[PDB]
Amino acid sequence: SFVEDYLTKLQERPTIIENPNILKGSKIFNAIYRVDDFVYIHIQSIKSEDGYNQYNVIEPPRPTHDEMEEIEEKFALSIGDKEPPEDTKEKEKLIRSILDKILLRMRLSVPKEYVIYHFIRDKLYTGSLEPLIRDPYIEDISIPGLGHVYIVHKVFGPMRTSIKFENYEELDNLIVSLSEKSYRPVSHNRPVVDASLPDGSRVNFVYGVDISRRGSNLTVRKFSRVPTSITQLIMFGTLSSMMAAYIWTMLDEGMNLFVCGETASGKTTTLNAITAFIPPNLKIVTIEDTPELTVPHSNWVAEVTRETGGEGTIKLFDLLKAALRQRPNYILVGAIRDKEGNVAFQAMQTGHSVMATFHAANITTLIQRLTGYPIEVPKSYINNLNIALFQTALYDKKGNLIRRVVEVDEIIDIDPVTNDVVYIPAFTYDSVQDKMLFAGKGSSYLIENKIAVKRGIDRRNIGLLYDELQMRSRFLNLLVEKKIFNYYDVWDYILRARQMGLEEAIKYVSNI
Amino acid sequence: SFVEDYLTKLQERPTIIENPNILKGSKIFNAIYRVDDFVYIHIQSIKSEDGYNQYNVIEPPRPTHDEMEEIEEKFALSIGDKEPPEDTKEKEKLIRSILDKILLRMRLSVPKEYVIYHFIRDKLYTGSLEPLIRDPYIEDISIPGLGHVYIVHKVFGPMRTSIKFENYEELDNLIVSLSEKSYRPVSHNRPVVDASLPDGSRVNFVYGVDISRRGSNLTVRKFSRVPTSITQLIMFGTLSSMMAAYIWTMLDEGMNLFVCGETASGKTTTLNAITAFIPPNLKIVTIEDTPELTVPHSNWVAEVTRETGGEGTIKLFDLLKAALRQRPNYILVGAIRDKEGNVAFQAMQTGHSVMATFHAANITTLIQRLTGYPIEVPKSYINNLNIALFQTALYDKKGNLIRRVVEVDEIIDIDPVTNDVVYIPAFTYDSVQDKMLFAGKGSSYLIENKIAVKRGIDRRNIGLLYDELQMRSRFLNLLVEKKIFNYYDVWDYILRARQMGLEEAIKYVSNI
Amino acid sequence: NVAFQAMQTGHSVMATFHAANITTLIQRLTGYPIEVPKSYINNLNIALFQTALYDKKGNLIRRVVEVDEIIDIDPVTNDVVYIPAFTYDSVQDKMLFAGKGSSYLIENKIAVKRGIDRRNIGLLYDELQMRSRFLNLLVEKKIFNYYDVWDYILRARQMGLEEAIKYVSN
Ligand SMILES: Nc1ncnc2c1ncn2[C@@H]1O[C@H](COP(=O)(O)OP(=O)(O)O)[C@@H](O)[C@H]1O
Ligand SMILES: Nc1ncnc2c1ncn2[C@@H]1O[C@H](COP(=O)(O)OP(=O)(O)O)[C@@H](O)[C@H]1O
Ligand SMILES: [Mg+2]
Ligand SMILES: [Mg+2]
Repeated sequence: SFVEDYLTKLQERPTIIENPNILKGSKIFNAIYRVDDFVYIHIQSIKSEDGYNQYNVIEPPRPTHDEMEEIEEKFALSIGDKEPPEDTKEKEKLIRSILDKILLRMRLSVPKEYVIYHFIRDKLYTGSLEPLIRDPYIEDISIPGLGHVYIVHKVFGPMRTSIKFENYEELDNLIVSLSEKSYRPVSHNRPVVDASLPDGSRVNFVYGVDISRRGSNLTVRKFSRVPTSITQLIMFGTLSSMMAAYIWTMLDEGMNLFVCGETASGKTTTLNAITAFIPPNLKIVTIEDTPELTVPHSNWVAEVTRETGGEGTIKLFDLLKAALRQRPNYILVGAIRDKEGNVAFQAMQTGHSVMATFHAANITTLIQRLTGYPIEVPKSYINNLNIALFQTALYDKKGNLIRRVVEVDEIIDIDPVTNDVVYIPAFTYDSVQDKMLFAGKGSSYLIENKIAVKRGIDRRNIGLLYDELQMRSRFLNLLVEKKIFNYYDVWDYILRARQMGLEEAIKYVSNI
Repeated sequence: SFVEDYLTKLQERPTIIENPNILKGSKIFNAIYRVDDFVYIHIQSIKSEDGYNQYNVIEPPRPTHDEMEEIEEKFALSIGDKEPPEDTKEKEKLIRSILDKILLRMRLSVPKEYVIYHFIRDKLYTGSLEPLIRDPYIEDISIPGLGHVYIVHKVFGPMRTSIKFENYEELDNLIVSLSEKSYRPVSHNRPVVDASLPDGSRVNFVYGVDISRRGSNLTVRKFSRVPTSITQLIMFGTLSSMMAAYIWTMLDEGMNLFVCGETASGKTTTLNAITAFIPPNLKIVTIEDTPELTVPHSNWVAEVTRETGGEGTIKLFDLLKAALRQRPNYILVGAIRDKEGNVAFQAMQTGHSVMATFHAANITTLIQRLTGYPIEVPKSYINNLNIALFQTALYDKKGNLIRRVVEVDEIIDIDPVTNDVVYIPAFTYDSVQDKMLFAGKGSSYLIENKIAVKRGIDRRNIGLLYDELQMRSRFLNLLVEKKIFNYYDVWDYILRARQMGLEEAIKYVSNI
Repeated sequence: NVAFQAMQTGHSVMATFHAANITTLIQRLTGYPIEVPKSYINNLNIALFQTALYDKKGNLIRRVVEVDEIIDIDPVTNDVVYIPAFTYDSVQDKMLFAGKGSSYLIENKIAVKRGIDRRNIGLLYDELQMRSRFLNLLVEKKIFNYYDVWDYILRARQMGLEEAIKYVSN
């Protein structure tokens, strides 16, 4: 068969899996896995001098150019007047039929099925890129110009694929047909185009050698349908169970919270994980430039921006303004860096809860950038933001990149005398022991001065809040210990905890 | 009956109740309350796993799809060239008649009265959302995308209803159809629309999967056709009786006044309330992007902008220019933001009084924005605007949201040494004691340089003006004490005060 | 302005800019039409300055005259704080590592990422010295072609510095 045909020509035969997660940290490998019928992936860890491992795409052989052009011809002549009907799925299963009854009397080189696959892949889908689209372990796809297609793999990082573009014309035809298929055709007049693929991936096209001098280029950004969960983050060591419990307590009470950090620090991942702590019967509105977030709540409005060059442009600013008319309980802003930040604080000021990510290493930098142009949050408004957490990518002792929350700050106010932010570090990070340090039971301005007054608690009864905090930490630990990691499983158990109560939920989980 | 039918399919029967107010606090129940003769609501005390109570709409059964198609097509074939009348009642009268003719000769799968309910519901009203609109216990309605319609119920809080939208295009059609019925169609170019349903409920639309990625979404917020009155605003603490008396005095004398603040600070609400102070026999032209102002005056031109995506588009600017030829006494502009601001001041310079809402937190910012791009009011004309009030949202000590007019400024001049506004703060606010402060006696330039001169009172009998002011404050305080809060009742009492004098008015209303 | 937007969204950036020194650079970055607000200026970490100078025979040479690390904003003056990591001694025609042992980017960015205490910073300066040693060896062996040099840098990435140094030394 086509796989074994490939698989026999290899000097050293690759093993079998179907999930390269096992290889995490394995710097040596030679494996092959399924994607679809007609698509297998052979990953081999060569000692490539420029540090790319190999990602080999295994597809059915192609009929000769002559066969195709003959099949194209005979096909084009059919359904002439006839219009290609709307629906994608039952009107794909039509092009099939027509293929059969023009192939059934043809002497073909390769087996028909394999002819079918290539005809369909190129006509109805993303052609040679389709295996990469179909592969759930790929996050970025780049065709920078002439040469190989490059990807970023979640396990392996950047890899070089076996797919190769040798001429400008192939490249052009790819960018043109895909952009047309995405209903946003490129032209020489407007050669730069952003669009969505049917699977929801985002694609950027740049068309014409006069603009992309190594040949027309594209970039596909794919998004995970299943976000990393809060128990995974705890297991990774990125947050402690107590820290996550603290966040849970705060989101349960509608606190406003920014997840901050600099390049690739994991802000969006942490944001998506802690979203599971927002009470499940509430309305969440997400507003993003890029559709990265997946919210488990049923009452979830998900909005994205649109840039048209002028008329019809919809910005984050516009969507946050509209969110004030949408009765949200939480507004989640993908990332703040412009005037939408001002509207976000006005949303906080008028009874709406907000979370967002922001690119900044520490609270001083965060406040300076929020109060500066272009965001222009007034100092008198900064107090609306209750929690700023900062995380960063660091190396561990083995040289591996890890992500860590390095500080969690409770914002109290800006000092009128000094114009400096008054805040309390709720958590800090000890890099030596690799542990999150909790400031403790007498430490939280938010618990004592905000929540206590909210939940109608007297000072004598303040320990009951710290007690529930402790119980939440216990529950999260038990989830981790029982290996409850999948985002939706974790959501289910959070919901269970809310339904039966923490004390009883802990007993239930203890006995799995 | 359609209801009794429904009950028989149930595992166990719910108790019939007059209204859900009795179920309040409780959580072990099972009830059916009546909305219309066609709408009964079944409420289930057993939560879903995500903590939503279930709100089940009991409607009469629908005709088959082919029956409905047959009816629509026949309805369309009758009358199909003629345009329907604008009057909603006459419209419905016509539709029922025509419908009665078509159905008379038909053999229906369900009773006639049921076909009629559903036809009228979908054609004239809000379709499957109509039961929610008609239930007075519904506060908010959300369709966040594909899935159920979610609501906020006055008794039960968030609930999941039995209404579902499972098809992108059907959801698009709903948003398009409802926006068209709201007199403000969405388009792909302008996919975000704020408007009001025919019943007066505010609605926000977001159109197209390219912007709302889980499907077109909407939010309905119910609330009185009766606008909040000035006596209610005093009782809320948003402004004092003296502040209202001041504004009343100023509008009596044709002063120009902007209501300023951030979004959702309550500016439109305050403008609508103080409009009741404009003398009753005057011409009012309102100019808005969507109607919010409910003017009680008889001589009221209500104009609204229009976006067509091409020819026929009419903006605030165009309407404001036309107002110069319409002999209004007051022009009320819903909000001023762009070059229409310049025309508003042209209106002032040609003898028309103007009020508007504007986005600015203080007088300094207001003047910077008026004089800068794109408004560009020349500096020497800025003092045509007499009064700016600034309103903001805040939290009190308990954490409750409140809205307060925090400053009232009289605009005197722009200082040529150099370009700073000369103004007088006639009122300010003490945020600690939550109190409004008057400047006050012999502080107002407008009282003692415009009104006194017109009157024409000497600088030593100026007490007469401040006595009329203290007088108006007492009358307003009296209305609050006697709980005269309804907008139109307050209007009547104001007109009554005009038509027998303050002294006689205070003394009257003291009795009740 | 968009280059700074790119830094603020987690993309690294390099660029050339026509300016003689950090003061001029910052005036131009913060002024019209670039208009980067001061609070974002320190997204740019390093500014290097290079000039055409005359040699003693009156021919043109190019020299890096300063390398500046951009730190943050001074709370008293509202000015951009920077420290020179390198300066140029025109009389000896030598680059001075003025930031040696006191570089902000080395201690507060690099060292922190590596979890290296303020008291073990010497390890980073050791690694730097080995990098320099390697670059000298390439020069000594007349490895000048851009692609040959690129190959050796990659060889150093692979294999590691110490034995790349051994291989080059031969
Ligand atoms: N806690 C973590 N542990 C390990 N990897 C992570 C963690 N958080 C994020 N990542 C990975 O790091 C990269 C950047 O994550 P992202 O959430 O997009 O960061 P940012 O939002 O700060 O740009 C992604 O590849 C993501 O899968
Ligand atoms: N003084 C007030 N007190 C309490 N609620 C108010 C007040 N003014 C307005 N609101 C409510 O606040 C919300 C925003 O009001 P609106 O007048 O539309 O503000 P803006 O015009 O500034 O956007 C509305 O739901 C309205 O009912
Ligand atoms: Mg308004
Ligand atoms: Mg990011």
